[PDB]
Amino acid sequence: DYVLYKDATKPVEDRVADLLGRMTLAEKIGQMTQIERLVATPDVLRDNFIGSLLSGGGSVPRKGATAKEWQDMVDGFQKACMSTRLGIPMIYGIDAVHGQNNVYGATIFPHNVGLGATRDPYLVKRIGEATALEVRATGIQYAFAPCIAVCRDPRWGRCYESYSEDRRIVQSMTELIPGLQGDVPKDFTSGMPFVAGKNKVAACAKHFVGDGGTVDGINENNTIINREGLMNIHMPAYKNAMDKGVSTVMISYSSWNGVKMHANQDLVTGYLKDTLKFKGFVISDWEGIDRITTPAGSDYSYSVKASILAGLDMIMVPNKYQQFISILTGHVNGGVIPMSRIDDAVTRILRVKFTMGLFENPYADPAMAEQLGKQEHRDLAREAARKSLVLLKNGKTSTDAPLLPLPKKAPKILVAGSHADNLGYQCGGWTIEWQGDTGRTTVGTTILEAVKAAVDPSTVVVFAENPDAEFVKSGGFSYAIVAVGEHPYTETKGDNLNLTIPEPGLSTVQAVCGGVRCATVLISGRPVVVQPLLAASDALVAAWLPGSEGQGVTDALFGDFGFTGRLPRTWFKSVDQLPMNVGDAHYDPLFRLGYGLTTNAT
Ligand SMILES: *[C@@H]1O[C@H](CO)[C@@H](O[C@@H]2O[C@H](CO)[C@@H](O[C@@H]3O[C@H](CO[C@H]4O[C@H](CO)[C@@H](O)[C@H](O)[C@@H]4O[C@@H]4O[C@H](CO)[C@@H](O)[C@H](O)[C@H]4NC(C)=O)[C@@H](O)[C@H](O)[C@@H]3O)[C@H](O)[C@H]2NC(C)=O)[C@H](O[C@@H]2O[C@@H](C)[C@@H](O)[C@@H](O)[C@@H]2O)[C@H]1NC(C)=O
Ligand SMILES: *[C@@H]1O[C@H](CO)[C@@H](O)[C@H](O)[C@H]1NC(C)=O
Repeated sequence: DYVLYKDATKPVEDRVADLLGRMTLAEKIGQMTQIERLVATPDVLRDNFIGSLLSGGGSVPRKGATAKEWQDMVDGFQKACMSTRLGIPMIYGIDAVHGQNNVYGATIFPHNVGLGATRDPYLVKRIGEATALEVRATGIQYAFAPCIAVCRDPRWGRCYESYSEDRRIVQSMTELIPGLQGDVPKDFTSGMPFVAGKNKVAACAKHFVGDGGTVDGINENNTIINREGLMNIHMPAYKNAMDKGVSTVMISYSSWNGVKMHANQDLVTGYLKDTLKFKGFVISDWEGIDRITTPAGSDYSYSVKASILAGLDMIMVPNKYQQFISILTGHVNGGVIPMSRIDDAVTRILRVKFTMGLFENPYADPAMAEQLGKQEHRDLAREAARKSLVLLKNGKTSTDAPLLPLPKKAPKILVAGSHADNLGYQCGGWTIEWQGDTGRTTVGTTILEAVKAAVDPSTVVVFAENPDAEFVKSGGFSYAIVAVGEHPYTETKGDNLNLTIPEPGLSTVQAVCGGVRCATVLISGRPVVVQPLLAASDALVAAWLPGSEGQGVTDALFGDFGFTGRLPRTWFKSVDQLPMNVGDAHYDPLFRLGYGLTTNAT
């Protein structure tokens, strides 16, 4: 007879109830299971009824894979899932957090701390739109973004995934979500999941909650703050996410006052689901339930009980699915987890799959392949990079001639420093590899290439990565651009207690700037100890991690556009002040939240 869940004209809630009432226990637990593509096979997916797959950082079908290799990979997994008895399509997730950043040739946008400096929610909406197209070009339907952490200490290794220490800036940057997912209807109820169709992706607000609040910015550690602090600093951007229809929420590894978020029923069920009325699904982080215990994974059976009873809907296992499925079936068969907690989880996963069009369009669209790296996207990324630059200094004294903007026509100019010609340093973490990498890892324009592309044909451009002082003073340069800063890092590898840049950084600047007037371009994921760089430089520009389109840097240096960017964070004087945030008692910054100098276009 007639199968209502297969009928595309029926309300979402009727299709969900009709399918759910057919599923066995194996089929329901399979929907809650997300696994990494490395352990997936057609039989695994079909015999375990798997609901979701992901790529972790750097988990790609081949190095250099075109958009169509990605599509064929995702479709081949999808053909296995559509061949199960109920034919429930999988959803494939990926970290597309500054563009579709795992994929060769994708447009790489500025990381989020630089987007905070723009103060333009409309630009960030546009980046979400272009991001969704490049994720759908590879066949993927779900992005793990945005991170709406409110980083409160720049020593954290994920502070550059945070838009700001100020939760008001983070709130206004939740406009990424309707870029990624599409604008919600006039009809719309806060906390419903929404995706507009096959040119959009499901999004993910992460990581709930207080991930940027941890002690000493230690990654994954303990956020010590009282309920009012939680609610007035770390929480509010979640409620803006509910109003824009964010489809999924990801739970943090971090604790709140000693309680693991992955075992917190009060916050996850009591607040997120029952007070904000979130109706999408809640997904764990990568081996988040394992880390509930110390050592991690020492009582997996407890990890499964505590996290499913806290309210988590989908578990990113993501390798050992056999142990997860066995233990979870055991607890349900023993009465330890009731059936109604399972049916709630599966209801939520199915709600998002039906709402986004997945049952009607389970397969990739080959015509979307040419969205990847599209030029109009690279122009948008160029505009973002340019608006994220903060001019901190433009002249060594208040009576000096302003160095920027620089003339395009000069007899001879020097480009120096370890970041002047290194695409991987300019993009930072979460770019091609999980940790990012060095060198020419993808398509884009370095600073040196941007300089060659901008100057008059008669200007001679010399490059030296680390020139000595005598080379600079005898070379006859009119000016130098020197680019230095942090190396790429992600997560705990970026936790950093000293906040000073690797050498050579300071000594290249000192050599270059001692011989010729210099503009210093600092690439970093956060504020770093800056005083010595400031003292040597005529001009100093915080460029953050501007991504693949380095002509956004030279657009402002050479005066096609003015500088407009403003600090999205406090710049400290020393690491012994930290944490120090707008509002604190000991507030004594080198540069306040909100500072930046401007220029006008020539
Ligand atoms: C302030 O705190 C941080 C603590 O995190 C500290 O930096 C960390 O230092 C660790 C060692 O003590 C280091 O681990 C070692 O890494 C070695 C290889 O490191 C290279 O590759 C990694 C991975 O890609 C990069 O992140 C590194 O930055 C490094 O990169 C090379 O760096 C040199 C120097 O500039 C450059 O010329 C190369 O071209 C460049 N190559 C690449 C690929 O980029 C391992 O082999 C070893 O076994 C250790 O595990 C961490 O990498 C590093 N963290 C980061 C994110 O940088 C920092 O330490 C200072 O800086 C580092 C780079 C090193 O030169 C130290 O001697 C120095 O003290 C610390 N600062 C102070 C003042 O204490
Ligand atoms: C925080 O870090 C320390 C190691 O520095 C660890 O012993 C402690 O258990 C961590 N706390 C949490 C909640 O992870």
